[PDB]
Amino acid sequence: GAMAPSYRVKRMDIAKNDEECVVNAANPRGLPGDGVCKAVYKKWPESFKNSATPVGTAKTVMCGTYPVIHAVGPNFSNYTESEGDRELAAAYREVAKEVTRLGVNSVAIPLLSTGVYSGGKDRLTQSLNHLFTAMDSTDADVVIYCRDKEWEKKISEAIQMRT
Ligand SMILES: [Cl-]
Ligand SMILES: [Cl-]
Ligand SMILES: [Cl-]
Repeated sequence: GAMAPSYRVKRMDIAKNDEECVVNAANPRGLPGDGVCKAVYKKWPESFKNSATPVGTAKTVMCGTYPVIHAVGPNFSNYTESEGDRELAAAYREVAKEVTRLGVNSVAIPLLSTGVYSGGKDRLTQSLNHLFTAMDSTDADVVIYCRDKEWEKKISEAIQMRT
């Protein structure tokens, strides 16, 4: 475990993280994809061997000894708000199980279903609150990665509000 488990947020490419493992915002088919998924494919392509997994699940594949946790959030273009909310919560619950099983002291994590799976909505708060619900009982240092300057400020505010 981390000596004083924390949350932090950085605005940068998750492929350059300083943590002991990474969460990919994966598609269910293990394809290179776009956005976070394509950056993860360029950095850790070996981790996409048999990485296909259903919506609401996470599947870990090692790139050398570095764990890539492929977490499949729902595409809100296809899911109802209700069913999508359930699957997005479930994906983060499976990430917490994997992070615990791996015994890492730190994890780099993107906000699932906030990009091309958002069905054109702002889901910062929805996705971040499901991240917290899952990860609060873990003792890993969690570092959240984002690319937008206003999202960095809002994520940082939400972290500091609880402290
Ligand atoms: Cl960067
Ligand atoms: Cl997405
Ligand atoms: Cl972002």
